[PDB]
Amino acid sequence: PVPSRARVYTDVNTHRPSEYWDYESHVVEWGNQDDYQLVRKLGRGKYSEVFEAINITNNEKVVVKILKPVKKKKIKREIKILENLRGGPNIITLADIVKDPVSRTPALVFEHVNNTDFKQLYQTLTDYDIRFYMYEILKALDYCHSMGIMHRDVKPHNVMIDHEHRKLRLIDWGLAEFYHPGQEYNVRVASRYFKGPELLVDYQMYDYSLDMWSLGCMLASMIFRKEPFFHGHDNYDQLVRIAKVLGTEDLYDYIDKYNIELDPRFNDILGRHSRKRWERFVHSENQHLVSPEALDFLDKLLRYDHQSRLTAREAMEHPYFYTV
Amino acid sequence: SGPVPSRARVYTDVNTHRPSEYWDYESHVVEWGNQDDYQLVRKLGRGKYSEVFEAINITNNEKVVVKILKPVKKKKIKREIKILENLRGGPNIITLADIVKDPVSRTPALVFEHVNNTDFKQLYQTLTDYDIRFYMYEILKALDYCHSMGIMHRDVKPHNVMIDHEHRKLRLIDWGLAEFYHPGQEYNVRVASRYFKGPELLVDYQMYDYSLDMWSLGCMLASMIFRKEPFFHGHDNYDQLVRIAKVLGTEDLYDYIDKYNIELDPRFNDILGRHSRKRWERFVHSENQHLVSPEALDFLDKLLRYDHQSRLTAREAMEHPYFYTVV
Ligand SMILES: CCc1ccccc1-c1ccc(CNCCc2nc3cc(Cl)ccc3[nH]2)cc1Cl
Ligand SMILES: CCc1ccccc1-c1ccc(CNCCc2nc3cc(Cl)ccc3[nH]2)cc1Cl
Repeated sequence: PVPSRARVYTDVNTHRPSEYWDYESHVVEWGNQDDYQLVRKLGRGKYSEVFEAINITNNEKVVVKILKPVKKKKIKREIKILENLRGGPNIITLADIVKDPVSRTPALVFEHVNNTDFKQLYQTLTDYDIRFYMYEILKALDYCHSMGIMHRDVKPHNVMIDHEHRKLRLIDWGLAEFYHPGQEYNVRVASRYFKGPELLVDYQMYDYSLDMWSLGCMLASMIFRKEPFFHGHDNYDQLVRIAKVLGTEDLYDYIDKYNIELDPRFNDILGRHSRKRWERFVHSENQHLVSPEALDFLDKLLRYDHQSRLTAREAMEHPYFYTV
Repeated sequence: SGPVPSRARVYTDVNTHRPSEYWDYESHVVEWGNQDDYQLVRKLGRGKYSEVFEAINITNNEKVVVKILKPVKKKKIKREIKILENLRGGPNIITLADIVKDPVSRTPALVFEHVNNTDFKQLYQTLTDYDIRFYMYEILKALDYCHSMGIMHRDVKPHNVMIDHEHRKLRLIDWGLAEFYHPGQEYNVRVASRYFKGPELLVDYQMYDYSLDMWSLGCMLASMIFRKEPFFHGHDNYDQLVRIAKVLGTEDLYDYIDKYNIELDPRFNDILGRHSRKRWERFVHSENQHLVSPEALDFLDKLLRYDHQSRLTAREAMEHPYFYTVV
């Protein structure tokens, strides 16, 4: 395939010492978990359990994430990234790194976030609220991309919101990676509905622009009240669902531009599809959230060609955000 | 009717509240891997029933440290392994990477993370007041952590502290004499190296605790800020208490033994004598005055005390004004 590189923050890691990005060589110091009293289970994920806890030294509430150590290199990667981004705008704050004396199970301690339910806001959210919170996500993405990091798992489950205080945090940095120009990455990242075209066609030389496709999927689902926007049933079908909206013409233009060999599994399922107008998704239930500015912005995010999508900085300058 | 009992002021019941698997090292099952993955390079040092080597892990081309143990006491090897496994990953603690045996010899061997030791015999004269505060704080991080984990090191001395000065990295090593703290337990007093033994060991007071490590740390601090190695230069264990008494005085020694109803060995009768309490300022001279300050002397005074209960804990020591200049 034809090589590719990011249009922004291309050489940020190349210009820093190896200590910043060589996570494998990073020395992790595990403190004593006895300073934290577990209160209640908040959620259960893939190789992780989240708990609400109390720090007994200062009587403050914290969040404790207990990791099933299936991959040690992956735990080192998440810790180094969290340490580098610690304190950044709208990034979850790593407070401590601990192990229980008996179990020796790796655990990460974070700042407490008093989140509001996603299925509860849905009925009361205004056009302004969507513009406001989309801008808050963009602050986190322009910051982490400027720090040479791609999140690679942007989705509503990884965005915590405290609506009362109008506070947002981007969480779960377990799939994040350091961007190095010309590097070939694993395509088995992100969650099915938010996976970019480059991942589905096995194009390994991707960048920060992957996060911008995922952000576009979130915006489309919110403005149109259609969750998920691109509803695939497997990784191959996921590309077909995008092809039903963006057309089969631009998909071949994209694969030819980068000389990508299309998997034989796509032969009987891809078919032929026309490029659809964004206004076809407007209905009585969602029209109070749709506008010409919102549709122009969405159109610039959901594009097959990763190089053509708006960067997080370019997105922040769009007329959709003139009111925030 | 015997000596008065004593207990630690901090982390008193940390092992009492944990299941037996954590602290019952005798019942611990050790799995010995194959030493063929490691190629020995050169000898680094030779100790009592142990030889330390620089080695290469042939699977990833990385340098490691291999400690080969002469198996004179099996229970002691199990104790060191369980303690190293419990503290694995803690701040400034040497990291146990593997536990192996050579196929032919079957000699027990421990594999650790690599530490590139700076030779301090020449950089001893380049050390600043800030450097001593910095490295003393690094040792305190290791001690507050191991004490919080219910473990006493019992052999704190310069030989058991490795420093990579270029990267400002410090590690506390050789956990072969370490033990689990249980309140009211009577321990063997034949621990630590002569110059670093606390008065509790010298007067045969067995119910000691984490505070023993704080005396040893005080001996290291005094030898550094005064450029006097060792600070308390005894020729045997009885003479070692006499060297301490020539500095702290004999009045406070009698107050200590009376507090705990300690019976002083008859061997001290003709050698102890009578000694005044010396001011710490008397040890200041032209060659060491650049390392001494009122804050350094107040901190030292609060570690080098006969009464083990009166000494600062590692956490209390970290809050002293001597460390106000360090991160
Ligand atoms: C109007 C914001 C918005 C704009 C566009 C697209 C989507 C959104 C949106 C909607 C909902 C959410 C909230 N999602 C919470 C996920 C979550 N993760 C959790 C983990 C735990 Cl352990 C416990 C509780 C947790 N809760 C966020 C956004 Cl950005
Ligand atoms: C300014 C640090 C400090 C402050 C106060 C008091 C003392 C010190 C201090 C000074 C020097 C050292 C160096 N210690 C190395 C011992 C050592 N042990 C080794 C074992 C082997 Cl196998 C091979 C090589 C080894 N080398 C440490 C301290 Cl804490």
